[PDB]
Amino acid sequence: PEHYIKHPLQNRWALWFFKNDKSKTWQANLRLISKFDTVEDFWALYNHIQLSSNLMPGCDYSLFKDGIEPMWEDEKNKRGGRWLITLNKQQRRSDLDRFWLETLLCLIGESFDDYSDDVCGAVVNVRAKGDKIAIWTTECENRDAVTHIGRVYKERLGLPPKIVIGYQSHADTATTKNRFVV
Repeated sequence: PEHYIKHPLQNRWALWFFKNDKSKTWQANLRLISKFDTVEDFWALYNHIQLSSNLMPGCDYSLFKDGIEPMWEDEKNKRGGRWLITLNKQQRRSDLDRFWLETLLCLIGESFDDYSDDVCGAVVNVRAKGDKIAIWTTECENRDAVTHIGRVYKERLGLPPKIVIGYQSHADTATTKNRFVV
């Protein structure tokens, strides 16, 4: 069996792409690229697409559990929020791709113990003013789930204790105080 079976992931995941085009609404600029649910199909896709540091400014990638769209309006995001990593311009070269890859593996590897069910997906924003990576969770009030995801994420990224990252509710973003910090 092991000799020929692809390795199943715990979840099926959908990778999304967003391109800034002022001719269109934000939702119209969001498109599903493809879905995968094995280790082998994940690397097949990853090795096929541009590194985030090579995208034109204004684009996003999003990796979400199959059935969750990468938007606040989704039932599983409306009451949640995101752990936000704010990159400076120099970190596009030094950290963006490796942070984004680590985040991808954090999602597909289900790295948050028995809180990885609280994870919806992750988003990388390539921006002229400063790139962002975020993990999105489903309930901005599950203090225990959110804080655990945050501490595990900060350490899997390798961020030093001299860095503080914040958790922002989509409800506040969609109208920017942090509700949690680790």
